[PDB]
Amino acid sequence: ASETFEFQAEITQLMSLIINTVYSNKEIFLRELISNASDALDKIRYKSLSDPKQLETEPDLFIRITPKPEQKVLEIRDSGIGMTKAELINNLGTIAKSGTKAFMEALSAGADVSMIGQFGVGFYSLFLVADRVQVISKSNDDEQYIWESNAGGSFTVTLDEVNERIGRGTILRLFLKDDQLEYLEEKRIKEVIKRHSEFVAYPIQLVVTKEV
Ligand SMILES: NCCCOc1ccc(-c2cn[nH]c2-c2cc(Cl)c(O)cc2O)cc1
Repeated sequence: ASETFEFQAEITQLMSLIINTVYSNKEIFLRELISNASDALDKIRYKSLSDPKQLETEPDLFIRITPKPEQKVLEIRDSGIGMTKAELINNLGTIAKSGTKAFMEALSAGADVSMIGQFGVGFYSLFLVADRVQVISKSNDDEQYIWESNAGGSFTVTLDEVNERIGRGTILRLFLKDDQLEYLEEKRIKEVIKRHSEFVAYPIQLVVTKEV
């Protein structure tokens, strides 16, 4: 069962700009996604204090990055609180309206794209290196769902029936642009991670497949 929704105008406009903008330091995208993953983890951690049973679906709290060269895909996973179907719809397709509108105005005034995080809409920076994204999420309060968008003004939400079932959390599956495959490389990914992840209180796992 697939369902389609339209983004709030302001969000679509920001996405159009980001996916086409010529930025020379696109690696900032990872910083934003790592920060969001950390926030999701803090949320499940906090809630587990009085309700530890919430952790049983996925006992370990972590962030995991897995590049998939064969598919020109980069996955950023966290075992955070996750998002129900309603949360995916609202969080990624509506609530960012004000932040995106303000950031667009900031950019028009000369702001740098690296300021996106200051406006609470860092998520959309992924379109600097990807032309399509699948958000696979599993909240303890709902079934596993897939949110997907290619920056076409609309997005779809589908009951996950093809991906691996995760205990709890969210996976950002980025379909990298042909000229942004450097982020599939271990060395490159490692340097980008260490450059801004000093604050992360959770372990950041890197899964790489190398031939011996
Ligand atoms: N104004 C700042 C916006 C960031 O705030 C958050 C931070 C985390 C979440 C949240 C809850 N469950 N999953 C997420 C979540 C959201 C995004 Cl976009 C992400 O890349 C990873 C996540 O784990 C939701 C909102």
